[PDB]
Amino acid sequence: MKYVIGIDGGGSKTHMKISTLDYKVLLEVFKGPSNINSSTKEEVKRVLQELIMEGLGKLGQSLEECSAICIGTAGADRTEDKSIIEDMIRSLGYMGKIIVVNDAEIALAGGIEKREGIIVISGTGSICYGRNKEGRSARSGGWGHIIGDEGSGYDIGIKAIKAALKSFDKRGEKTILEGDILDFLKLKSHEDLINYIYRSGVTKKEIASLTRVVNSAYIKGDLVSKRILKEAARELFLSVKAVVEVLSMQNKKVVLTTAGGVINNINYLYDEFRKFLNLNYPKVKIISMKNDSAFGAVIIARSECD
Ligand SMILES: CC(=O)N[C@@H]1[C@@H](O[C@H](C)C(=O)O)[C@H](O)[C@@H](CO)O[C@H]1O
Repeated sequence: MKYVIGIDGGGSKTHMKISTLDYKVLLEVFKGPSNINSSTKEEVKRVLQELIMEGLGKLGQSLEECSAICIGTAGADRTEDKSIIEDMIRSLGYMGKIIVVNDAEIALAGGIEKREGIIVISGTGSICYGRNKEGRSARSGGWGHIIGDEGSGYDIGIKAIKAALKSFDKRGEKTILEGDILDFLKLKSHEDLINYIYRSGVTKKEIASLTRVVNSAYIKGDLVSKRILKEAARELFLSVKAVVEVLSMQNKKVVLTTAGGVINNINYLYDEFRKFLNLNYPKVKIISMKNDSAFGAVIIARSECD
């Protein structure tokens, strides 16, 4: 009757799996993404509570037989932030073990099924996290949508808008993004981007969705869009180079995987990223994720149980 909960607090959705102790996933639940750096504490708490309560309703059991909860979330990697998320879950009256980690850590667990390896996330945000054979971890990037997230979908979306505006106002190279962005957002004029960006409650996910427009334009031969994708791939490579160097893995066999809708969806960006790794770190073996991040959280939670 015992079970564990794994929660992926990702940049695109919050995703929960409830699993037996023999790794049979009984059910899953999806809610909107919720990050303490882009939502209020009260709003993040409400998302997490609704997520868990919905799953418990489908399960037909309370938290009493839940042996462990692992949440890997964007936005809460610092010691005080982990306490903030832990308190949100304790607010449900949960009495068991709570493991708070970052979203890269659960992507590593789910993707590689081991403690050692490197993960790059590029979805709404971006980060690189790794752990070497010595068990030491490092991260680069991951500084959020204002002071970081280079090479993320949010960054690509902002850069697409800026390129469209420079095309329109004559500061930059002509690009079909000029009109394609307006068409995607159903806006008549570039002036309408002001109300859209500053006065409509636009979300990070909505901005990141413009990556689709950049990919479509690249496939139509647009040179500015190709450059945006190439530069994003380079930023993601730099995040790997930093972690590899910090962890002393420049000359060592390492397994690397990738998570998020930017790095995993765009053929050209993925290929450029892989080309950088294959040339500079040929002993890095690149694989696809064996399981999703929510299952990685299940692994972390269940592994702490007898
Ligand atoms: C400040 C912030 O929100 N950074 C988040 C990252 O969170 C890290 C763990 C952190 O909080 O330091 C997250 O890994 C990446 C990928 O999803 O997206 C960034 O936007």
